Amino acid sequence: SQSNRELVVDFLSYKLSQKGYSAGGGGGGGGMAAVKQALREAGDEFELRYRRAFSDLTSQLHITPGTAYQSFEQVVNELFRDGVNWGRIVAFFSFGGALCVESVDKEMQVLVSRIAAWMATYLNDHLEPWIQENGGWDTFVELYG
Ligand SMILES: COC1(Cc2ccccc2)CCN(c2ccc(C(=O)NS(=O)(=O)c3ccc(NC(C)(C)CSc4ccccc4)c([N+](=O)[O-])c3)cc2)CC1
Repeated sequence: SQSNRELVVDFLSYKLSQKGYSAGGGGGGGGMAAVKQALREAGDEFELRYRRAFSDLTSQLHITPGTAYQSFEQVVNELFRDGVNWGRIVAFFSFGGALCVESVDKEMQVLVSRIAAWMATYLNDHLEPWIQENGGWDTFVELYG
């Protein structure tokens, strides 16, 4: 709660900055710090390895003004259908970023605000329970820092 929310905005703003665009950055606003970085690099290397797979993921969802949060959670469960894991999770963050980057290409920067929220809810009702039973995020940074 809250904490995870900060990570989203950070990861999002970061993914956007990579494409030139910008937004409410959060690299040194709240806390975490190490986590934000660990997750930042991870998402970068992750996509680099699975450039093909992920490419299909983003194509399995076209976020639009008339899109229900359900559709989103439906596409995020398929990945976590065979149990949750640090890696598969790292993708979730990347998935949200892609959808956002696409929302900006179609002149729709008012969606990123909604996408960020959707990720927060899904994180605090599907991943939070697990992350807590895996040594919190501190473990993710200690293993994949
Ligand atoms: C086809 O099924 C898939 C593709 C897919 C299916 C459906 C929808 C979307 C995608 C499902 C998604 N997927 C993978 C592939 C591997 C793992 C994996 O190795 N997980 S892990 O828990 O073993 C791990 C390994 C390495 C790192 N970090 C390193 C050491 C820095 C390497 S870079 C990296 C980062 C994060 C994840 C993986 C690599 C981290 N981590 O940082 O959390 C975590 C997880 C999902 C590709 C196949």
